[PDB]
Amino acid sequence: APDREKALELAMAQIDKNFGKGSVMRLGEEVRQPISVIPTGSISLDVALGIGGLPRGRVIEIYGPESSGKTTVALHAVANAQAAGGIAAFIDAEHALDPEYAKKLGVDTDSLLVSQPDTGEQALEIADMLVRSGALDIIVIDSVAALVPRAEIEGEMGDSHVGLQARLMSQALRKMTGALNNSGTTAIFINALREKTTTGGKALKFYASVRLDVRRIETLKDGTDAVGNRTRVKVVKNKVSPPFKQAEFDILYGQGISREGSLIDMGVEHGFIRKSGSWFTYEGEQLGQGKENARKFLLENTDVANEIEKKIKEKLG
Ligand SMILES: Nc1ncnc2c1ncn2[C@@H]1O[C@H](COP(=O)(O)OP(=O)(O)O)[C@@H](O)[C@H]1O
Repeated sequence: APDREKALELAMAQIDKNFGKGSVMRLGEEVRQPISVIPTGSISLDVALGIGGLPRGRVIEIYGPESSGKTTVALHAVANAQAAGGIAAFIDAEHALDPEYAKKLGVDTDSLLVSQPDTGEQALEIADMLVRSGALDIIVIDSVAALVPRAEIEGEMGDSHVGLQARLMSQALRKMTGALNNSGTTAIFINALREKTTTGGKALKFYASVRLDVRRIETLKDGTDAVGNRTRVKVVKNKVSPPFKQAEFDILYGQGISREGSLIDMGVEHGFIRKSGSWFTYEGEQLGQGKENARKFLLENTDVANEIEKKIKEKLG
């Protein structure tokens, strides 16, 4: 009586029932479940997530080298969430946030709750009190690395020179997740890479439903003079869709994730926009000869690149 595929399913089902939808899943599988998500502001990355954005009520971690593009995405999330009429809280602990830029990304700073904790404990706690209030859609934390314990913030000797930070970070998540689910608020934990872990990413890794690995990969020289930098995000972990997908998206200086950029990329691979010979075209239209000229084309003739986005939106989701 051995039938693998029938015996496998029964097992898989059990596996999912004992540990939750997504415990295990074939890699090239398509997903009925839409969740309800917060657009990552990166169409590519969105598809890359397989639900069109950051799932809600889950602990997300966006890690990666400095200036890779983590924040911007975390900020875009916020902005979107707020358009959907959601309230957002920024548990700042690095003091870098540029509200100005943030508004340019569409964030409504004036309605954005900001907190700058005195300690790691406080920082996580303050965020917990807010989470379980239920009034939030998304709550971003800046720099897991900065969630330094109190005994360390205050002057405490190199005795009980423990593995204390990550501890703090586990207990805090052990209880904040439960509420995030009940609350359905999405927690984006920005965790940045170092010197020479993060002493606190050890816990996260296991408590995060989604873990994006943000990376810098190119300087958009364009007309041989800097505009912005191209980014690549790997979805190393996804418990709401098949993991390991990949997306690339532009981020010009001063500007956030380039919509037209996205369009001209996703367009090409998905072939609605056919072009090569170092030139670009759509439905026979002369877009221009460099990704930039094109980006600009779309940026200007708003009408086009709208039917494209459309055309692309259809074929995917
Ligand atoms: N305050 C700013 N002013 C101008 N450009 C910015 C600013 N912050 C971010 N950017 C742009 O957004 C990109 C990503 O920034 P950011 O997300 O802060 O890097 P990180 O990965 O350390 O969080 C930067 O490379 C730059 O192109």
